[PDB]
Amino acid sequence: MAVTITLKTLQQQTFKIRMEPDETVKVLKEKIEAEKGRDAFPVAGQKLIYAGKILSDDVPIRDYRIDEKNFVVVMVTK
Repeated sequence: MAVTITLKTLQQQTFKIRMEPDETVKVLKEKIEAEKGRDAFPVAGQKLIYAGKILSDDVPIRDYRIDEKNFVVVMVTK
């Protein structure tokens, strides 16, 4: 009974990834990266931004309260 995250790159792209607030975000990286690719959002540099703060693959999605109603920004170094 997972939720539905919502991500958004640099405003150009906006999507969502079921996932769950429990996972360490890394799993999300795998999904989002599966949507775009290792060129668009490689799990490596797949950084996310919730409430102006940053979140890595090792941090919990719950730590950033990344709920469906909200969306985080998937920024990746480039």
